[PDB]
Amino acid sequence: NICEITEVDSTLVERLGQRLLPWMDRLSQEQLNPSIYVGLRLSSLQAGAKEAHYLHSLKLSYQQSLLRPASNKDDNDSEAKPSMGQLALYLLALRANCEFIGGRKGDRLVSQLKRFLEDEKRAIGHNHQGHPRTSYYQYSLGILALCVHQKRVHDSVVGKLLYAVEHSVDTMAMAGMAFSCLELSNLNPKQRNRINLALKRVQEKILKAQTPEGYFGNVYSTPLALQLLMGSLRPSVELGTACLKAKAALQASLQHKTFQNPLMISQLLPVLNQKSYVDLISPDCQAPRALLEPALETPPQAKVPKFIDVLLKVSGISPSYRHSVSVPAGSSLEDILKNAQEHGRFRFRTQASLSGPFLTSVLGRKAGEREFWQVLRDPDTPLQQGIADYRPKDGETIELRLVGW
Ligand code: B12
Ligand SMILES: O=S([O-])[O-]
Ligand SMILES: [Cl-]
Ligand SMILES: [Cl-]
Ligand SMILES: [Cl-]
Repeated sequence: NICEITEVDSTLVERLGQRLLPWMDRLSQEQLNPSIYVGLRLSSLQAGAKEAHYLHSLKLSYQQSLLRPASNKDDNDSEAKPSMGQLALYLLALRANCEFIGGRKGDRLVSQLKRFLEDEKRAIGHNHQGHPRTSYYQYSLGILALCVHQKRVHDSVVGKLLYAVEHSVDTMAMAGMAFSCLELSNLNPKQRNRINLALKRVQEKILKAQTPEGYFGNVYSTPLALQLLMGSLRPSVELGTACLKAKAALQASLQHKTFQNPLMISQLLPVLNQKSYVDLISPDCQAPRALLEPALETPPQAKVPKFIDVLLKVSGISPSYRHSVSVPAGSSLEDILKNAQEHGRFRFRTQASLSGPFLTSVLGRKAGEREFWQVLRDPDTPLQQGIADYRPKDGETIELRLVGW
């Protein structure tokens, strides 16, 4: 296939995998990450049989938390649990171990995911003058996750996604993979034609989105886009060119340590192994993988490091707030934040996600329903990495801006 990453330096891939290895020891309820486990299982890499403990840890945790009694005694809360989109990835984790969801606990969970989608269908509503409470990315994730387990969704639910696509790149790709999955499964034959037409649309909007550099959307949407695109069934001359450009562009960033984020790597590894979430319909759990071994190194400089002087600014609320910090080069935005909070009038709050610390609140202002804290490098360039991964350059002005999407 033309859209498949054929050539990859084994030592590049080994490095990426090594970035995921430490997370296999990180088994707390907030650190457990179904997306990492899927990423590895579909990769050419193995992270010890630490993997088995991981999946087991997931299993126990996603069950204990989501299947809690009729009304829990005296709180209405005690412990944040997995989101429904996360549950969809848990379902993917299961397939990656060649398991179908089952038994009573597994039925209850499929139900939960089904109720999720229904509630989103209703939030959208009627004739689409409404937004999912989460997003169409999670909507598609949900349909996809049930599809790989041979579980059918109501035609009405699937319609909502189909309409959305018929009338970004990451959501295109996920919607695409859901569609691809439903076609290959023939789970909704009563709209078999409409789904096909939707994939052509999806493909189109992705290539349309390609940047001069070769990226579909940006470097980070690229892995997910390639996952959907290696599924072909429309192989063309424009599609071949696009994929060739996209692939070279992606390999180019791999020599620049561009991928640092565990979730991002977990979306990248399958691509480097000619695999996609759609391969979870029937996974090959017999296929060998190279064992990753602990690095155990990290070169001790004993140097005096460069410092960056960086300026932090908060906008989109009254009052705005600036802050001046000098920190070691390679410090992350998150380090700079923690520092500002520690040595200054700054404060902020993050909450866990599978991508890591999501910035939810700044200076006592929590983002609401359709608001979020955007992070940008001034002037008006939105960052492509989160607070923990983005390592500011010298002189930069970093803006935390409360926006209404
Ligand atoms: C939907 C979405 C959003 C929504 C999330 C709110 C919502 N509507 O639910 C919005 C639009 C707010 C958003 C914001 C941002 N996003 Co976003 N987002 C996505 C998308 C499409 C899906 C995420 C999702 O639903 N995951 C599924 C569920 C199961 O995962 P989850 O962990 O439970 O989901 C939560 C987190 O993903 C969190 N979140 C969303 N984006 C990001 C980014 C980072 C770095 C972190 C730590 C968390 C985070 O929002 C979800 C909770 O609702 C992904 C695409 C992808 N390829 O993964 C990008 C993606 C994760 N986002 C990304 C980026 C860059 C950002 C921002 C930093 C943008 C910016 N310049 O400010 C911010 C985060 C800022 C902050 N406050 O911390 C990148 C990450 C790249 C990387 N190297 O890690 C992705 C991959 C998109 C891309 N291709 O560039 N995002
Ligand atoms: O989808 S995220 O990049 O805002
Ligand atoms: Cl239930
Ligand atoms: Cl990254
Ligand atoms: Cl805060």
